Amino acid sequence: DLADRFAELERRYDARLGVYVPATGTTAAIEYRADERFAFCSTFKAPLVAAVLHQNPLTHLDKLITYTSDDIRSISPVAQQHVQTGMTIGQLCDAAIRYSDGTAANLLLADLGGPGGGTAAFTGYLRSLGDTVSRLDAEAPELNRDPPGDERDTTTPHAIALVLQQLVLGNALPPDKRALLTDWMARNTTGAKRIRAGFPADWKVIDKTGTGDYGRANDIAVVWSPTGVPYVVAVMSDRAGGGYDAEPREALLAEAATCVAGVLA
Ligand SMILES: *C(=O)[C@@H](NC(=O)Cc1cccs1)[C@@H]1NC(C(=O)O)=C(COC(C)=O)CS1
Repeated sequence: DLADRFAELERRYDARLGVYVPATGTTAAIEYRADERFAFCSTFKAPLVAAVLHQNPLTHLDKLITYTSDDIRSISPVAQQHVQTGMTIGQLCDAAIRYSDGTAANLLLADLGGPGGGTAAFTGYLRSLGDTVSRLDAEAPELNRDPPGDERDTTTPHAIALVLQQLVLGNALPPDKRALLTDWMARNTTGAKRIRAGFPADWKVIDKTGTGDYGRANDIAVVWSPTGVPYVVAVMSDRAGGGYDAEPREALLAEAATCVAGVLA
């Protein structure tokens, strides 16, 4: 029984686990704690890039953005290396998705603009996709740090799955922008030990991870069966019982995804 298996994983990892897979053709929705709030962590970067793409002509990707020492405030694998030269919006989108680059995400929030350094416009973009649940209140690093239970900077597995479904599978974006987002997620470098680890090699996986304090580890993905049937998979987790410095545990997400893949095969 799937709920029993997820509960077992919670005990194993001293964790809270949330899972959502939207209903399809012939599969019922898979849901476990799916309407409970979990921190976005870096998973917000996927709809953030969608927001920036949606808001601008495609060639806005070629605009150079400059930034300085005091902008580097978080893990930023790419932005730290290009600080002397600047990065185009396209490079920033690439880095935010594929390297979960915090500086890139903050610069993209600022590009979107408006109150809260772009966080209000980001939330407004989610509202436009019918998500009345999620909220972004802070940028990097702060957004990963809210105490367990705090609603700031949270989504739910259910809400983020429906958002990702519209972005990648639905018509939230025009085909050209949809393809840019899909390809960046397809080329993600940070997700090998999460949802990807739970699906057989002949299934395509594209994803965006998130990791935070209190043992937070998330992954949102679109997967395609060997025959081209797509599913959206959102797995979120925290280990609040270990306090702020609790280790995130990717293996929890890999096991949860393995359980999901078993049902979807
Ligand atoms: C987004 O989740 C962001 N997280 C943080 O900046 C907070 C943390 C820093 C170290 C551990 S949590 C970036 N994204 C990811 C990710 O998986 O998407 C990170 C993953 O790190 C580990 C550990 O697996 C950290 S940086």
